[PDB]
Amino acid sequence: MSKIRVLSVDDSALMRQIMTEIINSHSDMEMVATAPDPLVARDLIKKFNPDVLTLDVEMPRMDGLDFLEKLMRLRPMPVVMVSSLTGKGSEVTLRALELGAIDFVTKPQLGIREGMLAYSEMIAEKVRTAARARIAAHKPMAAPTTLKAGPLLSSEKLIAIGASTGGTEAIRHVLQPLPLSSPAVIITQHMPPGFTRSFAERLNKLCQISVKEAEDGERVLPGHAYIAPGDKHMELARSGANYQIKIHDGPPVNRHRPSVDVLFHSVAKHAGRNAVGVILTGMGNDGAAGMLAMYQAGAWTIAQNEASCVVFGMPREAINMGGVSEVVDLSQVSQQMLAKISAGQAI
Repeated sequence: MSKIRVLSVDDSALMRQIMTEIINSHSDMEMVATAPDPLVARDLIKKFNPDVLTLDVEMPRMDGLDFLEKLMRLRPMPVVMVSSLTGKGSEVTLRALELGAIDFVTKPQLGIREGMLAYSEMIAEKVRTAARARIAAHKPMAAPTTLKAGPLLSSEKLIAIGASTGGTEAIRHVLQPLPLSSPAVIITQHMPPGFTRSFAERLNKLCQISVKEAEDGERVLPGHAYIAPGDKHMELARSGANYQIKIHDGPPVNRHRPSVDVLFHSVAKHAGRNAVGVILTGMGNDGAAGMLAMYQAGAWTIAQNEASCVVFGMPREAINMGGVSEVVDLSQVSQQMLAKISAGQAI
């Protein structure tokens, strides 16, 4: 029944109990133990061989970054982060992700300013995703230099991208190598609000291209990557004869807001044959239908291969719909999307 064994690490007693209560309230999981710090966690992980580790990083002394840093280095396993939306919460939470956490759950200090059940189902599904996750896709890997040269394409050229679980790391590998002369890239990463901005700001540092959180009405131009905001949907629009970002609060699609379908459908519509689409690591089918539509309007579509994905769900679905032109290794995606958008069409 409750085959998933979890070890949570929280300095707070009440927090350590809340986590066990909610974990044990589901039939497919159980709390094997809890640890107050990265030292005791090391000990009880060795003893209980748990499947999933939940890491609350907001603890003073030696925090979860240097243990998590060594946990994944010397014999890794599935780790699900716990956050405090707030400012450092993100930076640290993205650090952990860039370090190896599979995913994260949010709870502003307490299950405060938010509701317990929704929180328990969030915890529940994240632990499932982490329990089946392809931990080997997170093997340390130099992102490519790969593509790094070239001149400006027609402004009709665009690259649209969707991702979820593990996307934060995947996205970096697709964007980092791009040159400042690259076509616009519009991206929907299933992420909570606020986190999306911090994410955008971390990429912006690591990349040559500019990376920012998309905003309603703004122009879509080369040398830029546009990250959709959490709890809002993002799509491509057109004013006159130029693209522009469009942000809206429509209902979640595929029970997601921002949704990759919502975005891909608008691209099929306004960019058509002048786009390239890439579906990356994630769970569920968000992006599959919207991607077929891109393929139908004329776009060359790319899906991340299974051995590259922490979660093959999303790419898989897109592929099984016949909406994909080719499956690429994550380490070739940047060079392939850039080479696809750069051949013809302006003419």
